[PDB]
Amino acid sequence: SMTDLLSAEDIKKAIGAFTAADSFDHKKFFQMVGLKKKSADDVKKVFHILDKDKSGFIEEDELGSILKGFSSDAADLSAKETKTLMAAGDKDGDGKIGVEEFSTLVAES
Ligand SMILES: [Ca+2]
Ligand SMILES: [Ca+2]
Repeated sequence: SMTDLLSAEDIKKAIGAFTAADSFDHKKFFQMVGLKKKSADDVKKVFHILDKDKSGFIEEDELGSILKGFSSDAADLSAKETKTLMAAGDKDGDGKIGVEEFSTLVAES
């Protein structure tokens, strides 16, 4: 239910903004998609959509498919881009992103 939280306009814009020349940058992404302006509560609702298996964490598979949370046709991040985002978000080093870490990722964006 991402379009309950973010607009199709912003989602298109956010995904359409990166060329191959651009490093996928979650900071730019979360800004352009509209997530930085959402309440903390809506950021957590975004988190739970991303947490596809509802394990309470965004694990590395789910993280590589992050963009699919916003637009299901979007491609996965590459291994490298996925691990870059995991390095940014995974502050306790357990190899997955919890609720706090996800909010932090958005806050740092
Ligand atoms: Ca999960
Ligand atoms: Ca973690």
